[PDB]
Amino acid sequence: NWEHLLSLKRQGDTAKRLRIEQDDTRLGFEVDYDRIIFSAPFRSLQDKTQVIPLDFVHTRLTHSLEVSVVGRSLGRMVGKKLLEKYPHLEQVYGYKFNDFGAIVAAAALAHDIGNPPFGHSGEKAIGEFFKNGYGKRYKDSLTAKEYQDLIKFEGNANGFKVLSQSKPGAQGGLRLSYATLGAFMKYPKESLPHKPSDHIADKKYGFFQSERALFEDVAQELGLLKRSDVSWSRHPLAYLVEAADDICYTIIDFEDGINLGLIPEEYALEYMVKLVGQTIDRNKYNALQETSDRVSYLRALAIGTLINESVDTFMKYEEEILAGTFDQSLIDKSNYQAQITDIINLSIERIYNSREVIEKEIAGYEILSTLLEARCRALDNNDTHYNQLIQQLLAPNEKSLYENLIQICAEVSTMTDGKALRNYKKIKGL
Amino acid sequence: NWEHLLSLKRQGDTAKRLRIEQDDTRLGFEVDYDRIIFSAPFRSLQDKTQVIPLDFVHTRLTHSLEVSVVGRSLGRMVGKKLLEKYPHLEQVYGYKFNDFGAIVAAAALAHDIGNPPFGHSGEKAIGEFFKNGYGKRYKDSLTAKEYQDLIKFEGNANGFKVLSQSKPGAQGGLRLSYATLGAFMKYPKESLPHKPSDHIADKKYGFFQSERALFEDVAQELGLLKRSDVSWSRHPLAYLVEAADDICYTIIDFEDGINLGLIPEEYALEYMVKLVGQTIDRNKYNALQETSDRVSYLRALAIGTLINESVDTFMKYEEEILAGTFDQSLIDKSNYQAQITDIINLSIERIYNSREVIEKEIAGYEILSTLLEARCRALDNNDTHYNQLIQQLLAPNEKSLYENLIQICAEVSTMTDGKALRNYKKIKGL
Amino acid sequence: GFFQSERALFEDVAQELGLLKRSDVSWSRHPLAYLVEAADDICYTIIDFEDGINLGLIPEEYALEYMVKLVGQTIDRNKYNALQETSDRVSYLRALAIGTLINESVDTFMKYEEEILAGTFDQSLIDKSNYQAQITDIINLSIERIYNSREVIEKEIAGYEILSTLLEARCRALDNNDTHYNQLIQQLLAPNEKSLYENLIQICAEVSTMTDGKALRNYKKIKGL
Ligand SMILES: Nc1ncnc2c1ncn2[C@H]1C[C@H](O)[C@@H](COP(=O)(O)OP(=O)(O)OP(=O)(O)O)O1
Ligand SMILES: Nc1ncnc2c1ncn2[C@H]1C[C@H](O)[C@@H](COP(=O)(O)OP(=O)(O)OP(=O)(O)O)O1
Ligand SMILES: Nc1ncnc2c1ncn2[C@H]1C[C@H](O)[C@@H](COP(=O)(O)OP(=O)(O)OP(=O)(O)O)O1
Ligand SMILES: Nc1ncnc2c1ncn2[C@H]1C[C@H](O)[C@@H](COP(=O)(O)OP(=O)(O)OP(=O)(O)O)O1
Ligand SMILES: Nc1ncnc2c1ncn2[C@H]1C[C@H](O)[C@@H](COP(=O)(O)OP(=O)(O)OP(=O)(O)O)O1
Ligand SMILES: [Mg+2]
Ligand SMILES: [Mg+2]
Ligand SMILES: [Mg+2]
Repeated sequence: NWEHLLSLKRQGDTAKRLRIEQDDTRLGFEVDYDRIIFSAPFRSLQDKTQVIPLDFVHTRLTHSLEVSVVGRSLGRMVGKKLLEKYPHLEQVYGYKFNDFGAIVAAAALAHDIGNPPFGHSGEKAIGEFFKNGYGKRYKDSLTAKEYQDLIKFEGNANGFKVLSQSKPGAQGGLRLSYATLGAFMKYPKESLPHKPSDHIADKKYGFFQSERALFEDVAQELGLLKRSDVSWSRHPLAYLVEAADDICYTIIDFEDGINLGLIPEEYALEYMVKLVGQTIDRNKYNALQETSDRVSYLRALAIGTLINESVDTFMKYEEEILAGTFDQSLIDKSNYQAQITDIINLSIERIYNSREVIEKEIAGYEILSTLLEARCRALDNNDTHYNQLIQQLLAPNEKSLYENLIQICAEVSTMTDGKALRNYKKIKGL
Repeated sequence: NWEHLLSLKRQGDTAKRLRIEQDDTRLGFEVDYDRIIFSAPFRSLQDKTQVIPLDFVHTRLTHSLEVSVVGRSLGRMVGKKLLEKYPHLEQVYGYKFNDFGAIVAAAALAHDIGNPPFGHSGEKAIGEFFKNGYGKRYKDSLTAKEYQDLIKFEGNANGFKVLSQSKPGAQGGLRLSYATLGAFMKYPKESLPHKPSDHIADKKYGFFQSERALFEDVAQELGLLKRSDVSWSRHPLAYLVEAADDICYTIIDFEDGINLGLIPEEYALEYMVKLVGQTIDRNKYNALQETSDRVSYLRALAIGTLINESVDTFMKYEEEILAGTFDQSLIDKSNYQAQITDIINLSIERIYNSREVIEKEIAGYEILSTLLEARCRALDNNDTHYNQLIQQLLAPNEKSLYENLIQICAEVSTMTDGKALRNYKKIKGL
Repeated sequence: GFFQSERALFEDVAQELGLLKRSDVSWSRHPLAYLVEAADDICYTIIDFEDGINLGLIPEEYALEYMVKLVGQTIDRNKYNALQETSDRVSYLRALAIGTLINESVDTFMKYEEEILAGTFDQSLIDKSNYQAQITDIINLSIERIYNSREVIEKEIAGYEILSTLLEARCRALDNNDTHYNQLIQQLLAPNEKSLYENLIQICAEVSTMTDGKALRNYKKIKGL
């Protein structure tokens, strides 16, 4: 039922928080966007890696801004078509098509807020620290599920924890709406069992053990269908966010590789022909001189056509998605797949395998390793003077072993690229 | 008349572009936001100075994002109250309160897009280059007005030029709506005469001589009242943007100075008492432990109360503002002024006069000086091999002397802090 | 080819060798100078091409397309295809082009022996060879993408500035050898009685003697950096 997925209540509330008893000046979903914009974890995203660590190449903030726009455009179309399909939503409860767009934009904006620095290599380094490092010492003292988290550290779970972190005086963290939290969650399941099927929603997990109760409350309120260990079904707005995010990195990474000197414009024109086919003006395209304008022009046309195709695909499978039987994404069920696959393969071949990227990944790999081992050694025995010095420097701000480790991981994931590099250099006296 | 200020036509159009003949999925003012988000000058803002050149301190992008939100909140309230006052706007033309919010947000987002690097010192360096530098050689070859621009380089005129820059194949630049352009312009006058009165709209100028025709067309379409040399009256949405922008830097700069170690929390609590008076919960305030949460909490309350007071002040003087007789801003006509003045004075005393800020300003001062003299020497005589080398390096991409100089200034203003520093170091072999 | 301070030495060399007088003094080229010029020409044209090919500024498609007639009747396709890395193939092509150009240059020199010895030959040996369009295309591509790279321009500008300051400092030191700073510069730059023209030419020769790294270090440590 759509009347239950669009929940407006927040943590610690006791009233009903009806839609028809609210001012349209500042909607509850818009307050979530305002809170995320002014947050400190969001502001720290300006110094984090998209593809090339450490210019005119995108970072983690612009990426989010772009996704926040595309997903808003997708969700607004989707909400308009649902209201067209379902008339009782706009007659009894009082919903409008802007609500879906606001929800998807709010979910899209903070969808990459808990990722560790140095991009893809940071999570692998954190996971390998507890497997082939000193962290293996803690294997015997933890249960199977907790050890699974630690050895398979995820950005989605860290983002959810950042969004819903309780502190003395601030209960619930940012205190976002339950609809936004439901749309933000992509893998509504625990860390075990590991990949029990080929479904799209069970490849990874979405929350730690310390946040099981909060997500259980969110799921119970939203009405997500139980599947099994606890596991639920995906929110359709999560599908929209995923599709928007997918279109963005695929196109933006392609064009970024094209301008930086690693891919020729011949591939740009050849691989993007059917996407920009019945939307282009050849006179305007030929009138341009610089390659950047042409690439932007193509990028602009591909994004529009992919947005329209994704909306059509979502409206095709509405009953299956709402029933929880849909086992794939929206991009993979689109007509244009060979070109997308070719673009992804070319980016993997020539962008992700460049020498500078590998060097920076190795450096981040080493830096995170030493930082984690230093934090663990400081935590272990808080007796020596050096350990006290490390505690005063790294973490100057009573809990069990599993919470202590997860807080260390979260603190490491909070630092930016430049801050981590400076800390690594000045802990070594360099 | 409000039916004429909310113009939807764009440069090069020939139809009417009526409001009642458009899809509500993607409004014309929302397309402006989408275009500005994906633009390259907007993406270059992530590397530009707010207060402290070259962390958790704001840059030029976050500042814009914050203003884009506050001004959107102000404009949406203002549009709701106008429609309440004027019923024929929503009955014949078909306008909604979201239109004003979208227009103000689009204007707010690109309001600081053409500012030179290194913040306040860059414009002063550019102006002094043509007065006490080599640029004085060009004084005799230019008219009074053109020389005035150059010696009084402005960020608003550069931003307007960036927004409305015509290129082969792309006529009109981003091609924004005329309402957004009108709301973006803060000083609708030429560079001469210099400060003819004490009005708020004639302290500086807003456009160069090369963009006089475009702004004349925009003004003629919008319906701005003629005042005089050409000069017009301010758009009320420009007042809203100005108030939003004012509240943001005053509060965000204050809190940034508070966390960086230059201002004690005693001033934070003492100077912010009446702003957060009848909106605070003492139990929640005392429950917090870290100073950052308390400062954010106060910042959150001050922004809300200032937003409400600014909306009330704008609605108080609607006839005077629309008639063009209003000679002040909206913040200066508010009850809370002594606290704002004290905060500004403290920031001037201890934030803007720090040793690091002065050192960075001097460095930027020197770097821009050498870059401008090198560009001028390269432009002058394009005969020697070194000059050709400089032309190939700095500007690798037929016009008169005044356009050549303004393009050089725009190109210098395009570079970021890090890019300019690297270019200065590697032109010197360092 | 020579300064005014070495006119007598070259006059003696020319008188002994027997070079034909043409005019101000001027003589005719030695044929061995033609051979040296041709050898030097073939080397930079081929070595610069291959160096641009390995550094990441030129695709192997141009390497194979522009070098087809040079390596035509000297190549073994089985051996060429058996190679895997691009460096071996480029070396292999470079090896074949150098040999064929050497043979063609020798043939061209032996064609015009009387004209060269009589001093009426007005061109080089490479420009009088059958393979010229490919050479011109290679040179144009190298000019377009190797000599116009950003790093090359930046380094040229840096060298441009460094030599300028070094020359002005040396001239200021030479001019008035009275002040303490001038004596310091003389002791540093040139620690080892002549007219104005010889003094300047010796300064130029001393500047031309320094290497890239030595000049950069001297420029940095004269500025206190
Ligand atoms: N429908 C869309 N919704 C959201 N973002 C979009 C959409 N289409 C494109 N984008 C992205 C990529 C575009 O370069 C940019 C601005 O869109 P827009 O100006 O409407 O497209 P465009 O450059 O193709 O214009 P036009 O309508 O003249 O073809 O935002
Ligand atoms: N192997 C790789 N090496 C480097 N960068 C990569 C690699 N794979 C992907 N990326 C980059 C491309 C994108 O710009 C960026 C963001 O993608 P990301 O969100 O991490 O992927 P995803 O969609 O598989 O993640 P998830 O399912 O965890 O949400 O990651
Ligand atoms: N009315 C407003 N419109 C836009 N931005 C606002 C507004 N009020 C505050 N802001 C800014 C500063 C706030 O810290 C942030 C989020 O606002 P919001 O969460 O509504 O305020 P708050 O923290 O005071 O909450 P509360 O309603 O519980 O008092 O955005
Ligand atoms: N003297 C100063 N030195 C350093 N920073 C300053 C100074 N004055 C103001 N700032 C900073 C504070 C703000 O964070 C930042 C942005 O203000 P800015 O937009 O330049 O001012 P303004 O409102 O006077 O400009 P304008 O009228 O040209 O639009 O400038
Ligand atoms: N005739 C030559 N005289 C001098 N140097 C030469 C000559 N031919 C080629 N070179 C250069 C480029 C060659 O890679 C390198 C070694 O020559 P060489 O081994 O005889 O040629 P090659 O690799 O073509 O062998 P092969 O005789 O098997 O074809 O010296
Ligand atoms: Mg993403
Ligand atoms: Mg501003
Ligand atoms: Mg040589």
